[PDB]
Amino acid sequence: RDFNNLTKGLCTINSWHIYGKDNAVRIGEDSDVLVTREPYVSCDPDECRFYALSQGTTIRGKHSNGTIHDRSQYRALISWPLSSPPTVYNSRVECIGWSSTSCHDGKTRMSICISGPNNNASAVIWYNRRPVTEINTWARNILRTQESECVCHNGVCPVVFTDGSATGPAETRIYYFKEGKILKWEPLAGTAKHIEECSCYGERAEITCTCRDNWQGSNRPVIRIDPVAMTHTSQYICSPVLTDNPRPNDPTVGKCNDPYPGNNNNGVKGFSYLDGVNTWLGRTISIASRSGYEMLKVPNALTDDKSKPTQGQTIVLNTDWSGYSGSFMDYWAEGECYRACFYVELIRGRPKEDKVWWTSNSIVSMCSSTEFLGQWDWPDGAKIEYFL
Amino acid sequence: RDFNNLTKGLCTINSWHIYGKDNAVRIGEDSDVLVTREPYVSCDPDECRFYALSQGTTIRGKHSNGTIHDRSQYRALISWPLSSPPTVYNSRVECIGWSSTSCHDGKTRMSICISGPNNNASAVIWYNRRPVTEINTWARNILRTQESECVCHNGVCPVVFTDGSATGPAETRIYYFKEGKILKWEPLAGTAKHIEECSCYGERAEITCTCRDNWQGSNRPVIRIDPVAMTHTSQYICSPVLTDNPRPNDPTVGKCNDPYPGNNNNGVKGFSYLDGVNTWLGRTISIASRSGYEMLKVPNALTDDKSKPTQGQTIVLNTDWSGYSGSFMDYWAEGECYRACFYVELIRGRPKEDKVWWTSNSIVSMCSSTEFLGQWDWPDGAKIEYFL
Amino acid sequence: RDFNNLTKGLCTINSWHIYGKDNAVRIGEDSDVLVTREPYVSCDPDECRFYALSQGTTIRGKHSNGTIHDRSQYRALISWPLSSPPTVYNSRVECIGWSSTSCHDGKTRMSICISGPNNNASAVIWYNRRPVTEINTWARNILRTQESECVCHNGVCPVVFTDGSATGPAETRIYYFKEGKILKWEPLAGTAKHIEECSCYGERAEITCTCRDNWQGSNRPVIRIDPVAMTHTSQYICSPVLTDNPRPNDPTVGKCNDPYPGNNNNGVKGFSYLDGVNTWLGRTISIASRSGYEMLKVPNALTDDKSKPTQGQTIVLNTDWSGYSGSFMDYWAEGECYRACFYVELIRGRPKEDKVWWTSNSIVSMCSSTEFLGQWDWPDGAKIEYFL
Amino acid sequence: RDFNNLTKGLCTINSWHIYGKDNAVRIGEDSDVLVTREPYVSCDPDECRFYALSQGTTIRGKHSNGTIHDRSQYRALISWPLSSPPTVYNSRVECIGWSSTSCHDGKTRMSICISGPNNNASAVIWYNRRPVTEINTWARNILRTQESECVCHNGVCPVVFTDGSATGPAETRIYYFKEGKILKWEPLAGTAKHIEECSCYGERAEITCTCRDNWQGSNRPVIRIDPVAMTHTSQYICSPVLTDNPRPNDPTVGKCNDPYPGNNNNGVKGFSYLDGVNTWLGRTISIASRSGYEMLKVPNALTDDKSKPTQGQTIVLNTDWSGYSGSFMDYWAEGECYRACFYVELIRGRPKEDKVWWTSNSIVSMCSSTEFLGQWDWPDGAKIEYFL
Ligand SMILES: *[C@@H]1O[C@H](CO)[C@@H](O[C@@H]2O[C@H](CO)[C@@H](O[C@@H]3O[C@H](CO)[C@@H](O)[C@H](O[C@H]4O[C@H](CO)[C@@H](O)[C@H](O)[C@@H]4O[C@H]4O[C@H](CO)[C@@H](O)[C@H](O)[C@@H]4O[C@H]4O[C@H](CO)[C@@H](O)[C@H](O)[C@@H]4O)[C@@H]3O)[C@H](O)[C@H]2NC(C)=O)[C@H](O)[C@H]1NC(C)=O
Ligand SMILES: *[C@@H]1O[C@H](CO)[C@@H](O[C@@H]2O[C@H](CO)[C@@H](O[C@@H]3O[C@H](CO)[C@@H](O)[C@H](O[C@H]4O[C@H](CO)[C@@H](O)[C@H](O)[C@@H]4O[C@H]4O[C@H](CO)[C@@H](O)[C@H](O)[C@@H]4O[C@H]4O[C@H](CO)[C@@H](O)[C@H](O)[C@@H]4O)[C@@H]3O)[C@H](O)[C@H]2NC(C)=O)[C@H](O)[C@H]1NC(C)=O
Ligand SMILES: *[C@@H]1O[C@H](CO)[C@@H](O[C@@H]2O[C@H](CO)[C@@H](O[C@@H]3O[C@H](CO)[C@@H](O)[C@H](O[C@H]4O[C@H](CO)[C@@H](O)[C@H](O)[C@@H]4O[C@H]4O[C@H](CO)[C@@H](O)[C@H](O)[C@@H]4O[C@H]4O[C@H](CO)[C@@H](O)[C@H](O)[C@@H]4O)[C@@H]3O)[C@H](O)[C@H]2NC(C)=O)[C@H](O)[C@H]1NC(C)=O
Ligand SMILES: *[C@@H]1O[C@H](CO)[C@@H](O[C@@H]2O[C@H](CO)[C@@H](O[C@@H]3O[C@H](CO)[C@@H](O)[C@H](O[C@H]4O[C@H](CO)[C@@H](O)[C@H](O)[C@@H]4O[C@H]4O[C@H](CO)[C@@H](O)[C@H](O)[C@@H]4O[C@H]4O[C@H](CO)[C@@H](O)[C@H](O)[C@@H]4O)[C@@H]3O)[C@H](O)[C@H]2NC(C)=O)[C@H](O)[C@H]1NC(C)=O
Ligand SMILES: CCCN(CCc1ccccc1)C(=O)[C@@H]1OC(C(=O)O)=C[C@H](N)[C@H]1NC(C)=O
Ligand SMILES: CCCN(CCc1ccccc1)C(=O)[C@@H]1OC(C(=O)O)=C[C@H](N)[C@H]1NC(C)=O
Ligand SMILES: CCCN(CCc1ccccc1)C(=O)[C@@H]1OC(C(=O)O)=C[C@H](N)[C@H]1NC(C)=O
Ligand SMILES: CCCN(CCc1ccccc1)C(=O)[C@@H]1OC(C(=O)O)=C[C@H](N)[C@H]1NC(C)=O
Ligand SMILES: *[C@@H]1O[C@H](CO)[C@@H](O)[C@H](O)[C@H]1NC(C)=O
Ligand SMILES: *[C@@H]1O[C@H](CO)[C@@H](O)[C@H](O)[C@H]1NC(C)=O
Ligand SMILES: *[C@@H]1O[C@H](CO)[C@@H](O)[C@H](O)[C@H]1NC(C)=O
Ligand SMILES: *[C@@H]1O[C@H](CO)[C@@H](O)[C@H](O)[C@H]1NC(C)=O
Ligand SMILES: *[C@@H]1O[C@H](CO)[C@@H](O)[C@H](O)[C@H]1NC(C)=O
Ligand SMILES: *[C@@H]1O[C@H](CO)[C@@H](O)[C@H](O)[C@H]1NC(C)=O
Ligand SMILES: [Ca+2]
Ligand SMILES: [Ca+2]
Ligand SMILES: [Ca+2]
Ligand SMILES: [Ca+2]
Repeated sequence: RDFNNLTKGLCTINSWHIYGKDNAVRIGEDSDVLVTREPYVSCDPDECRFYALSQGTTIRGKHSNGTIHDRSQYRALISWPLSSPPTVYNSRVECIGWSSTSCHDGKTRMSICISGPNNNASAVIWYNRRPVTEINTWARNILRTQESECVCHNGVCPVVFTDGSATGPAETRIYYFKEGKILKWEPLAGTAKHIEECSCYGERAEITCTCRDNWQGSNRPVIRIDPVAMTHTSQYICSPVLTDNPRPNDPTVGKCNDPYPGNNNNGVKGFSYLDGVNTWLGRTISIASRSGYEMLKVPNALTDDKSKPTQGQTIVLNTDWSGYSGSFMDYWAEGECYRACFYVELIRGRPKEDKVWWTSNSIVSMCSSTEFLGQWDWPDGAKIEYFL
Repeated sequence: RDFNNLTKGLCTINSWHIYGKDNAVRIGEDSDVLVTREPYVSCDPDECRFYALSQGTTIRGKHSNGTIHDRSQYRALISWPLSSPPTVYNSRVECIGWSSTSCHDGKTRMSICISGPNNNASAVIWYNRRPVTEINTWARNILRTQESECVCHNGVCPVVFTDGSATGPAETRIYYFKEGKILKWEPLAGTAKHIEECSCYGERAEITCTCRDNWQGSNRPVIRIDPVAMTHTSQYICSPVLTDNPRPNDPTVGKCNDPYPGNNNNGVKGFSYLDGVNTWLGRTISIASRSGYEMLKVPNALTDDKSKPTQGQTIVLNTDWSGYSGSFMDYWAEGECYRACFYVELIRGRPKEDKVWWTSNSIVSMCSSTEFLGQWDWPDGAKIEYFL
Repeated sequence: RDFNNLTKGLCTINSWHIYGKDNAVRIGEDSDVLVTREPYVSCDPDECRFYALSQGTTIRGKHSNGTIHDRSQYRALISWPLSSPPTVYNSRVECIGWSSTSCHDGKTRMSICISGPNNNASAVIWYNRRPVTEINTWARNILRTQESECVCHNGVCPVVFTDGSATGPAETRIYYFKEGKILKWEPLAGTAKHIEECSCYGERAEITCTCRDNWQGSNRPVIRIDPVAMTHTSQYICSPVLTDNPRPNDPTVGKCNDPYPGNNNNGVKGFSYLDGVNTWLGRTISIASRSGYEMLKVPNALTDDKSKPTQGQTIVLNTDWSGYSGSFMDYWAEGECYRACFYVELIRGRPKEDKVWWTSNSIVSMCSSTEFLGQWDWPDGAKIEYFL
Repeated sequence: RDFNNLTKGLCTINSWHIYGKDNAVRIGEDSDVLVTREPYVSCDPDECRFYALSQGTTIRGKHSNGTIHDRSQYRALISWPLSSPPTVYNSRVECIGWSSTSCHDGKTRMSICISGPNNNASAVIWYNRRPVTEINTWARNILRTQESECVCHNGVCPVVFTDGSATGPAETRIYYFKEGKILKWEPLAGTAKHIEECSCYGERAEITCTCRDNWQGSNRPVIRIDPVAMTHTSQYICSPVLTDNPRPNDPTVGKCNDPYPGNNNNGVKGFSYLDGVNTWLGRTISIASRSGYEMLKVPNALTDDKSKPTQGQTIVLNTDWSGYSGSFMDYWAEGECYRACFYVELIRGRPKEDKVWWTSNSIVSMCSSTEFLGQWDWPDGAKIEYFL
């Protein structure tokens, strides 16, 4: 009908309830399930769907061998019904590529896939299921994007891309699209030193993205975007509760405008909801590997450099594998406020479970409740020995 | 369009005709069929569908091992087209959980799934395919619900939950929802001593639920609900024709307000249509196990403590397995009265058939006819030796 | 929109062109294809579909063993997209039973399935996908129907049933339904001595059915029905070109009102288009088994007892298996006249091919052309040795 | 809504971006994928789909043995969602045949399939999914057509057929259809000596087809059609950059009205976009086999007999297999001009890869960009050793 506008604020998050779970690897042990990674969730005005980058083979298929590799010509952004597994028969291909983002602006959906050699990649923006705009690599070193949904406001959907080194200063740009066309683009501003895989959400006409400093920070960079003025700024989450992975142990005081040193050249896509006292951070439990997952209420994490948790909820136990995590919200749900949601990628196979030759994942997603619900852990559930 | 109102009374039930049957286990022997249990049937204004709690694996899949277990993080309420089997590719996930109920109010469908640890479970009410309300456990001992459809009247859909001991007094509540929000809730009233898995239907602005006293009764408790006044009362079916399982042999006189003693701490979800002389009870043929299934016309069973059958129809022979059974009706069918219907879960595998390591089921459902149709038996049809 | 009326006459049939073919057995050798038999084709105002009675198992599945049996509780009328195979995932169940018919009246579709023991069978009429009317067996000996589509005119859809002996006089009735309700029923009139599996079509407000005299006739009985007056009459096709199977060799002169003697207690469902000089009969090539299939133009076959073919077209070579065949037409196609169509069931497995333990079929269907198209043969195409 | 009119001209083609890729053979190694060949892509006003001629068996199925054969009764034109593989469950059959073309005129789609013995083949034209017109063979030697989409203008959709010798003069006709009926047909005019498998596109009320001279030309014939006047003319592409296969090495000067001699009785379906300086030719890299694929910008190739490439883009490396290629465009995309697109069939199996007994393909398709995008190669991706 009409372009969606971010007119509400977030609901109070007192706990998280189970939203969707696909049990993809359990089911894929004996069904035609596609090998995937880098999944996310994204809603249209009438339906919410699971998304991920397919590897172009089933798990049980012989071509699953080698799916630890990130970029190839056999990957594609696919979407499928909520809580179903990504099967060969119920999956819709959005575009061809090895990096992506996608969002509905209220009228229709824009999907962006990037493909190519490391030094000659290109992004093709699809709108209403047709290619509309194409952007060629500007730094010649793996043009890449969010790996989770973008957000729009009155037709304008900002998207964060990064081109260049994964372990040094790189060239990050914020593009502002409207109906698939580029309205404008900015170079990154503010104090964030490196940006990768931003996880975004919007409320009260402002867009907040929590990204990943793959270079030196263990605290996460944040990009606040103004989709009307088409401007932005960046900094790091101030809290000592560190959310990247691998990372050092939490200190007593964090940093607001500099990376917190400790681990270099590594990380994991993550997110956060930054809303004053209504602030919740997500992180792996393990400081060493992508293992376990918990949500921690850390009042004013963004600005208070000594903020510590006042409440929490375990999502995945530290004995189970986790992986990427990002934000999304059903901006079209009935109600007075936006209900915050998130997904966690549960990676199985290589590199941790080396008995199999593949790497794939299942998904678990939750949404906030104003109630204080009891907690449960939500692991992948597959038994690797069944695949040997 | 508009909220459905229970304006008709039941049609005369002179016999039962075959409505739907999925042959899930026969077909699943060589197709990607999901392992399920606790199925039911539920209609929308334009289509009737099969529902059940998936175990998150196919029957032939290696993860089918162990599906005798009731609660895990891999279960989900799924729905699929009438008479089709629950396959990985044609199944729609309604919500994540190990206990459920669902009903269409005329405008849209409300689905409720409960998940969690035994001591910290929670129910999340979905309406129009979005989470709306969440209720946390109140007795800390397996919050659970109907396992068959709820019923609505003018927007109000009562749902019966039980939290606490399965073998002692517990805390049962009747919630009255309208568009996913709680309008009110009551503690159980009347003489029923224990309530579990209520099977409900509605006619002439009143809702009747036949439940299961898992503690001491072999006669079944009934809850009559008034969805306008939002009040209810309870008692037991008076008839000596006992319908729980396991149960003692039928006596010559039954009890109206007390459990009929004999078997303790066990039972099976069942139902009945209580309509004066137009009364039919369903029960397993075996008094010892969930074996066989028959419908018996027992005039005034609800109130006459010496009522005995005047007619009957065998649905499943006593040599074949049965299981749960519940009521539903297509409240949107053309016609002068509501046609009573029911389904029977045909459980295969553990515990009775221990040669396989899984537990699953198929479904058979019938609806009433005003004609006196000839009868046939409707067993599952799968040959277990084919799975060894 | 509105009830369809048979306002046109048939187009001139100068040859037959390929309409649809599913290659079900070839494909089912390595796909989840359902075992079927007794197929047919039937159109709705916006789509034409393949129909058949499923055996409730896939071909490669272990339960395929024994599917030579006609009646069981695992059969169901299913429909699926034109030229696709009947797979577990793309098949829609219409009703449960081992004998059926179905037709669209212009507003919606009526489907009828019969199920039960041989002596207590019953038909349940579904209209707009809901059960509406039920008819119990009247002769207590396998109540059965057409096995191909019925035809409607202004809301009224006559259906021919037979109850009683398959090899003696039986009780055949013509029911006239309108919106699933019985308007009236007649006992068979005219000179036909036995009626089974009628194949019907309609033109210029009249319905013609070519059936099967399983008792003594090798010439086929015809029932002409007047759907407005709700009356009918019957006779046999006069031509010496015999179309039942097994049958004697063609004589020089046929019979109009008596069965042509020769083979007793056997036959095959077949059809014909009887339209003066525009008359075409279908028959197996073999007089001994269901082998081969050809269409022969026999001017005035219905009334001329010495009529012989003036043109023909081979559909299936005599070295390939055939089986049932029936008529249907897309009454909603654009055009000045109705294009005659037909399907042939290509049976594979038992009894002829005894190396496998199953019996199933694929379908080939053609429609008339006013052109004189070249011919090709259309066999099933599967290699039985691949299933051993 | 209304008939589509070719009112725009082509967009400037500065490079090609990835549009769709199905990875059919990789996926089919462990999924129910149909064996195909002769694929193409074609759009409707609201969706673009992949098309191909199925062989009526899956790749892993035993009937895949022998699919190197072109014509049989088990082939059918099928369509399926863009970038999905042609699976048994997501594929829609358009018509039965071993040669085809299809196009949407703006209101609905016309599909044409040809089937039959070599000497008695016939084409049946379907419009709005119903058979409408039938054409019988005129030269009695494999009546055949485009193998890629046709194009329409104001209701009129010309289609090029060829009947007769594949290695001598034959009888080629251009039929002009409107709503499935023949408005008129012409014998081929101009200087083209032989025509096979034309690849067409339209812009500014004119239709251009690049075909294949299977007899003596290594330069390609072009047919320009005027869909309003219903007339046409033909010639050869003048450029020395030869695009058929197998072919001689490029000379310094080409021929405009005669076949360029060198290879006889062979070729491959190909295409080109002829638009003055905005001209791009597609060709296999290898001059000997269907190996590799590249696009070359050759300004004024159609008329300049010494034109050579000024830019290029490799699509498939010469170490990977290619095959047929053709044109299509989404005539319903938003925008000021038509974006040129094309697909390449990536053939795997026989005859080149003789270790397997089947022949099948996957598809890669690209569309033009006004940007100068970096390039990547897009091979099939399957490992044949996995099928042994
Ligand atoms: C029924 O359900 C309810 C609702 O869920 C249950 O109640 C909830 O119970 C939760 C579990 O206790 C509770 O969460 C906890 O909340 C406290 C604040 O009150 C919070 O501090 C906890 O978080 C710390 O603890 C967990 C491990 O327990 C850590 O994994 C987490 O990271 C937090 O500690 C780490 O960081 C802190 C800040 O930097 C450090 O001070 C601390 O030392 C620790 O650091 C080490 O570990 C880090 C992680 O590996 C590492 O990075 C660092 O370097 C150090 O090595 C936790 O969130 C909920 O608040 C509570 N909710 C409610 C409403 O009550 C109830 O139990 C259930 N009922 C039953 C019968 O079970
Ligand atoms: C064509 O189709 C028609 C239509 O279906 C057929 O006609 C129908 O035939 C039915 C079968 O005879 C008939 O049903 C019976 O109806 C009578 C009342 O008329 C009813 O009493 C029967 O029910 C008792 O019998 C069955 C076993 O036969 C029991 O399983 C059932 O539970 C009932 O008995 C038990 O409970 C009674 C009440 O408490 C006790 O008095 C009795 O002893 C027995 O108790 C023991 O068994 C219990 C069950 O295990 C146990 O819990 C208890 O502790 C005791 O151990 C049955 O419903 C239909 O009424 C009739 N319908 C019509 C319209 O006529 C016809 O046969 C078919 N035609 C052909 C040729 O076959
Ligand atoms: C390109 O395509 C065109 C178009 O299709 C081809 O032209 C067509 O060619 C057809 C084949 O010749 C031709 O069909 C024949 O038409 C004649 C009438 O003109 C018709 O009589 C033929 O039918 C008899 O013959 C076939 C076997 O050839 C039998 O199977 C059939 O049943 C008919 O014979 C049987 O019944 C008769 C009547 O009772 C008996 O007189 C006769 O003896 C025979 O009886 C025995 O066999 C019976 C069957 O088993 C059995 O029941 C009985 O007891 C006896 O044992 C046939 O239909 C088309 O008319 C013609 N169409 C056109 C427009 O020309 C052309 O060849 C193709 N081009 C090329 C190069 O091939
Ligand atoms: C990032 O991406 C960009 C964008 O793609 C890259 O830049 C592009 O790089 C392309 C590759 O160099 C370049 O394409 C080439 O363009 C030139 C014109 O400038 C064109 O001549 C090239 O085509 C010839 O060369 C290829 C092999 O290189 C041949 O396969 C092709 O057929 C052409 O040569 C053949 O035909 C000619 C004409 O007849 C003959 O003169 C020539 O000898 C040759 O003939 C033989 O081979 C034939 C084929 O087998 C055979 O039939 C014949 O008989 C003879 O045996 C090629 O298209 C793009 O123009 C350029 N694009 C842009 C915008 O710059 C950049 O490299 C990437 N960045 C990085 C870091 O890699
Ligand atoms: C830092 C995150 C993105 N990068 C670095 C890409 C890069 C490598 C080398 C040089 C420059 C850039 C990653 O490797 C991501 O890592 C991970 C990962 O699990 O950490 C998976 C992503 N599939 C991958 N992204 C891409 C495009 O390959
Ligand atoms: C009495 C019916 C519900 N209960 C008891 C739950 C309970 C156990 C122990 C203590 C308290 C409560 C059951 O076990 C039901 O039994 C059966 C059953 O077949 O009898 C299957 C149901 N899947 C299960 N329900 C749940 C939630 O697990
Ligand atoms: C004559 C056609 C219908 N009959 C006879 C049914 C009957 C048997 C014995 C006594 C009375 C009636 C058939 O056997 C048909 O035969 C055949 C067949 O291939 O000849 C298949 C049909 N599936 C079957 N119909 C039914 C209902 O079983
Ligand atoms: C020249 C292209 C079409 N022909 C020649 C048909 C023909 C043969 C012999 C005599 C006359 C005509 C082809 O063989 C095409 O070749 C090829 C091919 O890969 O070259 C595949 C096509 N499936 C096939 N077309 C048909 C209809 O069979
Ligand atoms: C969003 O705001 C714009 C004007 O700023 C308005 O035209 C549009 O309809 C609004 N969207 C909705 C969904 O109301
Ligand atoms: C149900 O009754 C309410 C008023 O009590 C009415 O507004 C509604 O339309 C009724 N529903 C239908 C389906 O008529
Ligand atoms: C069929 O005829 C009836 C009246 O006899 C008419 O009301 C109906 O609309 C007609 N059907 C169509 C499709 O015109
Ligand atoms: C099929 O069943 C029969 C009888 O039930 C048995 O002897 C036969 O061996 C079975 N065939 C196969 C392949 O299992
Ligand atoms: C195409 O042109 C015809 C008239 O020449 C017109 O009637 C039709 O609507 C046009 N099509 C569109 C899509 O405008
Ligand atoms: C395929 O068929 C040929 C000839 O029909 C046969 O020799 C060959 O072995 C078959 N190949 C396989 C793998 O079955
Ligand atoms: Ca980091
Ligand atoms: Ca009990
Ligand atoms: Ca006979
Ligand atoms: Ca050539």
